[PDB]
Amino acid sequence: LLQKYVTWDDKSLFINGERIMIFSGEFHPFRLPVKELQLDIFQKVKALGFNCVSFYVDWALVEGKPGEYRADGIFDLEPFFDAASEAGIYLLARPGPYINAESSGGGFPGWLQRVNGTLRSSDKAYLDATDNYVSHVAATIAKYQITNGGPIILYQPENEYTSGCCGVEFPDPVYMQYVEDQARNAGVVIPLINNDASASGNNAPGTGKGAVDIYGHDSYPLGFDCANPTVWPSGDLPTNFRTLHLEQSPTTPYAIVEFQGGSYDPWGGPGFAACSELLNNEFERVFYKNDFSFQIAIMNLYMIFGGTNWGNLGYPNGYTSYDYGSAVTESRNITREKYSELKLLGNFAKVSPGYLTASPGNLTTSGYADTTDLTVTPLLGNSTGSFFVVRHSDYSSEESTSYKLRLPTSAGSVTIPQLGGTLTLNGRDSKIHVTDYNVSGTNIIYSTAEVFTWKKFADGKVLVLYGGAGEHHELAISTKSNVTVIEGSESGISSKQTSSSVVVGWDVSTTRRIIQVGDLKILLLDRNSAYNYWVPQLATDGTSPGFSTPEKVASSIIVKAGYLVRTAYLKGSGLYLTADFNATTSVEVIGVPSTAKNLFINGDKTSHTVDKNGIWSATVDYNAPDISLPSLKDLDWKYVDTLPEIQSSYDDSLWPAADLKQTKNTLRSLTTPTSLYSSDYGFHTGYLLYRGHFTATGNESTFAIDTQGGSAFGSSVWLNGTYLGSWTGLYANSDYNATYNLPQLQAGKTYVITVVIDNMGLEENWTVGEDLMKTPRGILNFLLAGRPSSAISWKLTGNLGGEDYEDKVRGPLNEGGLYAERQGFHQPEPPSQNWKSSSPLEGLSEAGIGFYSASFDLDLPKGWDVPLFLNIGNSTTPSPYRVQVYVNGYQYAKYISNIGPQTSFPVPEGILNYRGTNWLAVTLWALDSAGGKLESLELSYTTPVLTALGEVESVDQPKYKKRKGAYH
Ligand SMILES: *[C@@H]1O[C@H](CO)[C@@H](O[C@@H]2O[C@H](CO)[C@@H](O[C@@H]3O[C@H](CO[C@H]4O[C@H](CO)[C@@H](O)[C@H](O[C@H]5O[C@H](CO)[C@@H](O)[C@H](O)[C@@H]5O)[C@@H]4O)[C@@H](O)[C@H](O[C@H]4O[C@H](CO)[C@@H](O)[C@H](O)[C@@H]4O[C@H]4O[C@H](CO)[C@@H](O)[C@H](O)[C@@H]4O[C@H]4O[C@H](CO)[C@@H](O)[C@H](O)[C@@H]4O)[C@@H]3O)[C@H](O)[C@H]2NC(C)=O)[C@H](O)[C@H]1NC(C)=O
Ligand SMILES: *[C@@H]1O[C@H](CO)[C@@H](O[C@@H]2O[C@H](CO)[C@@H](O[C@@H]3O[C@H](CO[C@H]4O[C@H](CO)[C@@H](O)[C@H](O[C@H]5O[C@H](CO)[C@@H](O)[C@H](O)[C@@H]5O)[C@@H]4O)[C@@H](O)[C@H](O[C@H]4O[C@H](CO)[C@@H](O)[C@H](O)[C@@H]4O[C@H]4O[C@H](CO)[C@@H](O)[C@H](O)[C@@H]4O[C@H]4O[C@H](CO)[C@@H](O)[C@H](O)[C@@H]4O)[C@@H]3O)[C@H](O)[C@H]2NC(C)=O)[C@H](O)[C@H]1NC(C)=O
Ligand SMILES: *[C@@H]1O[C@H](CO)[C@@H](O[C@@H]2O[C@H](CO)[C@@H](O[C@@H]3O[C@H](CO)[C@@H](O)[C@H](O[C@H]4O[C@H](CO)[C@@H](O)[C@H](O)[C@@H]4O[C@H]4O[C@H](CO)[C@@H](O)[C@H](O)[C@@H]4O[C@H]4O[C@H](CO)[C@@H](O)[C@H](O)[C@@H]4O)[C@@H]3O)[C@H](O)[C@H]2NC(C)=O)[C@H](O)[C@H]1NC(C)=O
Ligand SMILES: *[C@@H]1O[C@H](CO)[C@@H](O[C@@H]2O[C@H](CO)[C@@H](O)[C@H](O)[C@H]2NC(C)=O)[C@H](O)[C@H]1NC(C)=O
Ligand SMILES: *[C@@H]1O[C@H](CO)[C@@H](O)[C@H](O)[C@H]1NC(C)=O
Ligand SMILES: *[C@@H]1O[C@H](CO)[C@@H](O)[C@H](O)[C@H]1NC(C)=O
Ligand SMILES: *[C@@H]1O[C@H](CO)[C@@H](O)[C@H](O)[C@H]1NC(C)=O
Ligand SMILES: *[C@@H]1O[C@H](CO)[C@@H](O)[C@H](O)[C@H]1NC(C)=O
Ligand SMILES: *[C@@H]1O[C@H](CO)[C@@H](O)[C@H](O)[C@H]1NC(C)=O
Ligand SMILES: *[C@@H]1O[C@H](CO)[C@@H](O)[C@H](O)[C@H]1NC(C)=O
Ligand SMILES: [Cl-]
Repeated sequence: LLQKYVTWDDKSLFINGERIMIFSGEFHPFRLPVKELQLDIFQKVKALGFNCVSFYVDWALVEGKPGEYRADGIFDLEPFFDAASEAGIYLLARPGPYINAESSGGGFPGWLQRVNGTLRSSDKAYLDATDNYVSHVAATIAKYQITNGGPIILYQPENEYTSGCCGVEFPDPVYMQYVEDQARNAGVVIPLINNDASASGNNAPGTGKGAVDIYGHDSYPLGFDCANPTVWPSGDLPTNFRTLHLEQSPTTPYAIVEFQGGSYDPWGGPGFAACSELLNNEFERVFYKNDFSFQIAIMNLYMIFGGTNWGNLGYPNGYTSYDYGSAVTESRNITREKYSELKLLGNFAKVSPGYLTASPGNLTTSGYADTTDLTVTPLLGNSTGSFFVVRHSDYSSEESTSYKLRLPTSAGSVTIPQLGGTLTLNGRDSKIHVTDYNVSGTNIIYSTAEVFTWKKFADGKVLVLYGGAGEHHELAISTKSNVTVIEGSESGISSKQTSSSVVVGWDVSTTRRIIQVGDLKILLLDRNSAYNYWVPQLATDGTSPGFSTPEKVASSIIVKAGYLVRTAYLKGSGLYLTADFNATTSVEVIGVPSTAKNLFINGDKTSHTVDKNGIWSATVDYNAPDISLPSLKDLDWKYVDTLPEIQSSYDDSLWPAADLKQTKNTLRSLTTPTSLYSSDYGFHTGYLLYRGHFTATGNESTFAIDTQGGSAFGSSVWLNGTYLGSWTGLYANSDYNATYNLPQLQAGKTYVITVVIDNMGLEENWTVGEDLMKTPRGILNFLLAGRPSSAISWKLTGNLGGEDYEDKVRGPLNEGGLYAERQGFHQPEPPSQNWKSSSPLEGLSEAGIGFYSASFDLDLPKGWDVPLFLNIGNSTTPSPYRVQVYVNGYQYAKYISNIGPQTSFPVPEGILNYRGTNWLAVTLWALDSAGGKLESLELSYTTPVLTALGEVESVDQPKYKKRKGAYH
C-alpha cells in the first residue's frame, strides 16, 4: 500500500514482483569506521551467496551532546550504504533508538540518566528525548530506501520489545505505534519488521495499534558457554518454530531477524577463539539447515562480522574485541571453516526458488528415512520440487548412521539408492536432499548429494554437487540421454538407463569427477573441494555485480579458486576476475562466455589454458613480500605523569563541583549529601576522577567509599600523595565497598582525597520499566569516620567538557578524564619535546598512572591486505594494572592485567597508516603500591593476503592542539 518495491505474502518477500529468500548477516558500521574496509566486508558477505546485511546505528555515538546530531566522517552512514550498493547487498536498517548490541547504554546516550521518565515507554520525557535522533537517522535511512534507488529494503523499529516490569503495562501499543510513526514521519515507506526476543507474538499483524508489517523474532539456541565448545545440550535444537509462526503471524513470511552466528565473551571469559569453536561449521550445517526445515524466508545471522569495541563504545560486561566468533573475523579474515560451510548453504538458497513455494510438513522419524535414528522434515512441492532436511534425531549425536530414503517424485515414489549401497550421515551433519529440482528446464528427479549451485550457459548447463568424505550418493535425471564420465576415473561410478531417466551412483572422492548427461555437466565434489568454489555475478554493463535479482543470479559464472573471489565482469574480449589469495592458487572458470578470449585477474593479463571440456585454467602465484614491523620496545618513548592530582601543588579550582543537592536520576535516590553520579554532570565515558576536600580534626582514622564502574571496574584512592589502596577489580563486582586506614592527620590542615574509577561503559536496558541503563557511575556512598558527610566537598571530572565533548572527529566516547586525555596528548604529535625518556616496559615504581608517547613509521607494500595486531605480554601472573592504547588518537585497546582475556588487539588499516607515521599513546595505571610495568609490547602480523582491495585512505587523525577549556 505505501510502496510496491518490497511486498510479501505468507511464503516470502517479493522484490519488484519476484520472490527472494533473504539471507543476511549482521554488520555494525560503528565497529569498523573505515569505509574501504566496509566495502571489503560487504564483498565477503556477497561471496557467501548472501543478499542482505542488517545493521544497528548507535545513538550514543551520534548524539553525545543532547540536541546535536552528528553522523559525519567516520560515523557517516552514506558511504556504508554506497558500499552495500556497490557490493550488491540489500540492507535491513535497525536504528533503535534502543539497540542493546553489547554496546554502552544499549545505544542510549548517558544523558538519558537525567530523563524523568521510564526508558522505552510512552512517558513524554523519554519520547521527547528520542525525537531529534530518530528524525535525523530515519531521514538518512529514508533517503537510501530501495524506493529511491538505494539498498535499504526493511526497517526495524525498537529492539526486542519483549519484556516489561515495574508498573509498565507491557506491551504498550501507544508506545510502539509512536516509535513506528517516528520512522514513517521521516519518510520511511518500506516494511517495518520487529525482532521479538522470543516467539511471543508481540506487535504481530492483527494485534491492532502498534503492529509491524512483518513479525520477526530472534533465536540463540546453542547459548553462550564458549568454555565447553563441544557440548550441545539436550533440547537446544528448535523444533516448533513453524508451528509457532502459523499461530502468531501466518500471513507474513517466516523471519528470524537475529539467528545466532557466534557469541559474546565477557571480561575474564575464555576468549572469542573458543566462541568460534562453539559456533563452528558443524553448528552451522545442523542449526541453519534446521531453520530451512521451517521454510525460513528472512534469515539474518548475528553477527557475520563483529569488529571492535573501540573508543569505549562497548557495554561494561564486554571488552575491546567483538570478534564474536563470527564467519568473518575481527581482523576481516575468512579462514574459519564456518565461512566456507556457510557459503555452501548461501549458494544453495540463491538458486533454489522451489524452496519458497513448497509446502512444509511436520518433522518425521519414519516414512522418508528407514531409521528412527534420523529425523526428516519434508518441504513438498508438486511441479516446483521438494526438499528433505535430514539430521540425527538426537541432534548432538556424533554417530555414523547408514540409511535409505523413500522419496516422492513426479516420476513416482522411489527407494534410494536404487543401484545398491546406502547413504551415510556422519555425526553432527545435516543434508538437504532434493527431488524434481529444476536446472533451467532439466529436471533432476532426485539428488542425495547437496546442491552448491547450477547455471545455464550458452554452450550447456552445469550443476555442482557435493558430499562429505566416505559418503555414497545417487542422482537421477529426466532424460533419454546416457551418462558419460568426461573428467576423472570411472571407478565407483555406476549407472542405469530407464525409459525416461538415467540413474547415476557415485562415491565421494577428493578427486573431482565430471559427468555429462545430454547438455548438462555435473561436478561431483567432496565438501572440502566445494569450499574452494565461488559463484560471482558476471556484470556485462560496468564492473559492479548488482543486487541478487533473478536475471543477475542467472548470469553468474562458476570459479574454483582459493581464499576469495569478489567479482567478475565481461568487457570486450576480456573476462575480468577480482579475487584475493593467501597461497599459490589454481584458478578454474566454468561458463566462460563465448566472446571471451583473454583472462584478467585483479586487472592483470593472465595466461590461461582451455581443457577438452571448455574449462579455463590459470595459476596465480603467491610470494609474500617482506613485512618490516618496528620493534615497539626500541622506540623513543616519552613519559609524563598523568596523575598530577596527587601532588600537593595541584590546583583543581576549575574542576566542576559535585555539589548538586538533587539527582536527576530516577533509578537511585542519593545516599550522599550531593550527587556523585558522573552522568548528573555530563560525564559518561572513560576514567573518572573525584577530589574530596576536607579540613582535618586530627582524630581521623578511616575513610570508607563505595565506588561503582560496572563489571570488572577498578578504583584507586589517595589522601594527598599518600596511597590508601585500590579495588583491583573482578568481573563479579560492578561496585565495591572499601574501608581505608588513614595516616595521622594534622588538626586544621586541608586534605584532598583523590579517587580514580574505571568506567566500563553504561548498562543495557533489556527489560522495559527496569531502567537499568540509568545505573550510575561514580561514588555511591562514603564515610569519613567521626565526621559528617558534609565535611567533604567534592569535585569531579570525566572527559573534558562532558557532553560538550572536545573531539568531534573521533566521537563522544573515545577519551576519558585523565590529565593527558583532557589535554589531548593522546593525539598525533603531542608536545613531548621536554618530557622524560621512559618506556611503559620500565613503568612505575609506585601506585599511579603514567602516560607514554612514541611514533613509528610503516612502509608496507601496496596490493597486500596485511592484518596488524598490538600485543601486550602476559606470560606470567601479573601485578594488577590497567592499560589503554590510543593509535593515532583512536582508543583501540583496553587491558586489565589481572582479569583479561585479551592480549592481542587488531588495529585496522585506515586507523594505522601503512605508508606513513603512526602514533601510540599508552596509559599505564598501576593499582599496586609497588607500581607496575608491561612485560612486553609488540606489533605483529598474520598471513599477508594478495588483495584486489583498492587503497585504504587514512581516516581523519586530528593532531594535538592546546585546549583552552582544560583545567591548567
Ligand atoms: C584471522 O583472524 C583472527 C582474529 O582476528 C586471528 O586470530 C587471532 O590471532 C592472533 C595471532 O595468532 C592470536 O593471538 C595469539 O594467540 C596465541 C595463543 O593462541 C594459540 O594457542 C592457544 C593455546 O595453545 C590455542 O588454543 C589457540 O588455538 C585456537 O585459536 C586459534 C586462533 O588463534 C585457532 O586457529 C585454533 O583452531 C584454536 O581455536 C592458538 O593456537 C599467543 O601465543 C600469541 O602470543 C604470542 O605471539 C605474539 C605475536 O603474535 C607475541 O606478541 C606474544 O608475546 C606471544 O609470543 C610468544 O609466545 C609464542 C608461543 O609460546 C612464541 O612462539 C613467541 O616466540 C613468543 O615467545 C616469547 O615469549 C614467551 C612467553 O609467552 C616465552 O615463553 C618465550 O621464551 C619467548 O620469550 C598471540 O596472543 C589471537 O588470540 C587470535 N584471536 C582470536 C579471536 O582467535 C587469526 O590469526 C587470523 N588468521 C589469519 C590467517 O590472518
Ligand atoms: C588461507 O585461507 C584458507 C581459507 O580459504 C585457510 O584454509 C582454512 O584453514 C582453516 C584452519 O585455519 C581450516 O579449518 C580447520 O580445518 C582443520 C582440518 O580439517 C578440515 O579438513 C580436513 C581435510 O583436510 C577434513 O577431514 C576435516 O573434516 C573433519 O573435521 C571437521 C572439523 O572438525 C568436521 O566438521 C568434519 O565433519 C570432519 O570430521 C576438516 O574439514 C580442522 O582440523 C580444524 O578444526 C579444528 O579447529 C576448529 C577451530 O579453528 C574447530 O572448530 C574444530 O572443532 C577443530 O578443533 C580442534 O582443533 C583446535 C586447534 O586448532 C582445538 O582448539 C580444538 O580443541 C580441537 O582439538 C581437539 O579435537 C581434535 C579433533 O578435531 C583433536 O585431534 C585434538 O587433539 C583436540 O582434542 C579447522 O576446521 C579450513 O578447513 C581451511 N579452509 C579451506 C577452504 O581450505 C588457510 O589456513 C589460509 N592459510 C594461511 C597460511 O593463512
Ligand atoms: C594474565 O594471566 C593471569 C594468570 O593466568 C590471568 O589471571 C586469571 O584470570 C582469570 C580470568 O579472569 C581468573 O579466573 C576467574 O576467577 C574468578 C574467581 O575470582 C571467577 O569468578 C571467574 O569465573 C567466572 O567468570 C568468568 C568471566 O569472567 C566466566 O567465564 C566463568 O564461567 C565464571 O562465571 C561465573 O561468575 C560470573 C561472575 O559472577 C557470572 O557472570 C557467571 O554467570 C558465572 O556465575 C555462576 O558461577 C558463579 C561461581 O563461579 C556463581 O557465583 C553464580 O551464582 C553462577 O552460578 C574466572 O574463573 C583467574 O582467577 C586469574 N588467575 C590468577 C592466578 O590470578 C589474567 O586474566 C591474564 N590476563 C590477560 C590479559 O589475559
Ligand atoms: C594536601 O594537599 C593540599 C592541596 O591539594 C594542600 O593545600 C595547600 O595548603 C597550603 C597551606 O598549608 C596553602 O597555602 C595552599 O594554597 C594549598 N594548596 C592548594 C593547591 O590548595 C595541603 O597543604 C596538603 N596537606 C598537607 C597536610 O600537606
Ligand atoms: C503437525 O504438527 C502440528 C503441531 O503439533 C499438529 O497440530 C498437526 O496435527 C500435525 N499435522 C499432521 C498432518 O500430522
Ligand atoms: C524451470 O525453469 C524454466 C526456465 O529456467 C522455467 O521456464 C520453468 O517454468 C521451470 N519449471 C518449473 C516446473 O518450475
Ligand atoms: C551407457 O553408458 C554406459 C557407460 O557409462 C555403457 O555401459 C552403456 O553401454 C551405454 N548405453 C548405450 C545404449 O550405449
Ligand atoms: C521527577 O518528577 C517528579 C514530578 O515532577 C518529581 O517529584 C521528582 O522529584 C523528579 N525526579 C527526579 C529524579 O528528577
Ligand atoms: C577521637 O577518636 C577516639 C577513637 O575513636 C575517640 O575515643 C574519641 O571520642 C575521639 N574524640 C572526639 C573529641 O570525638
Ligand atoms: C556496598 O554497601 C552497600 C550499602 O550497604 C550495599 O547496598 C552494596 O550491595 C554493597 N556492595 C557490594 C559489592 O557488596
Ligand atoms: Cl587538565
